[PDB]
Amino acid sequence: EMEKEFEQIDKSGSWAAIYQDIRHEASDFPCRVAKLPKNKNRNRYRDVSPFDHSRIKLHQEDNDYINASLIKMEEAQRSYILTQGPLPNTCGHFWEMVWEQKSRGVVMLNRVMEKGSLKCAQYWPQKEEKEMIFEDTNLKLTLISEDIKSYYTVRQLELENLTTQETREILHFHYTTWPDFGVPESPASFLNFLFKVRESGSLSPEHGPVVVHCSAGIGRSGTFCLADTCLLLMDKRKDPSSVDIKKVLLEMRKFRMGLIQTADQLRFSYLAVIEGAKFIMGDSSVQDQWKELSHED
Ligand SMILES: O=C(O)COc1c(C(=O)O)sc(-c2cccc(NC3CCCCC3)c2)c1Br
Repeated sequence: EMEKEFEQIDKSGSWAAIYQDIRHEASDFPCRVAKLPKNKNRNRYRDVSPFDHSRIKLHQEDNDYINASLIKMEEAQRSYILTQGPLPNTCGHFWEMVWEQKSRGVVMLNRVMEKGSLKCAQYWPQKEEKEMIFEDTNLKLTLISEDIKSYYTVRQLELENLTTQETREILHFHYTTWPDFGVPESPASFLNFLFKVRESGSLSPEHGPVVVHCSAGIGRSGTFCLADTCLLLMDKRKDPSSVDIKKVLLEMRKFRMGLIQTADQLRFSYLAVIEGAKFIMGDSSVQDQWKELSHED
């Protein structure tokens, strides 16, 4: 039971060993396609690659490779696509993936520049009057509107398949204050953001899997997905005790390596789930409380 385990591990200050045990037991599968010579410039980090069995394949004959993984949580019945921050040459691929996979939401947990480096390409239009055209994948992207909060921004985008002229609305949830290798300011600010993704309908099973990214697509992205999945499992059975967080994280790691980068991110996952459990089990005041405590205004 998480809350008891959390107090136990915090009392004995052994989050490092607990987290390290996860790394020791994590699945290991081949990433041969990602390591092919021709795909070197399609990877942001040499040591972060998608496993071949769960990698997202672009629908093209030339080169179907993108650094992205389909995290399919069978029991929870929710899927996520975790990918890297798009590179200057893979933004077309990124949106091609969004289109072909029928995703409605894109969750971005990093800033373009962090600690003096470029963690992610500017893959979306910043101004209405300057849409973006991706010639290689033949797609057009237009900023329709944006709602800027104190620590996150929600943008409404229009993605067009130039080949068929079909258009789709994509919601972009940009979390802008989550430090790399760090944790959110509080469970409240994190949950307020998650509940805003959730309330947009972006996670509905009627849409394709939501796309989640940071820089490498495993640390902050891993924390976000673990918390969401655990809350959903808890929700489906209306029983917080039935959720084994570490077991869920190990399950997720069968689809993409490295999920959750630090022991404190793991510890934060517990905090978020435990707090979120209040809403799941029918507390109608916490959502407004989180909103208040997050100071999004
Ligand atoms: O999102 C965050 O909090 C931090 O994000 C990041 C990075 C960043 O934002 O710069 S780099 C990085 C990384 C790059 C190469 C190898 C490994 N580490 C290996 C550890 C063993 C398993 C395979 C990955 C981790 C991670 Br994650």
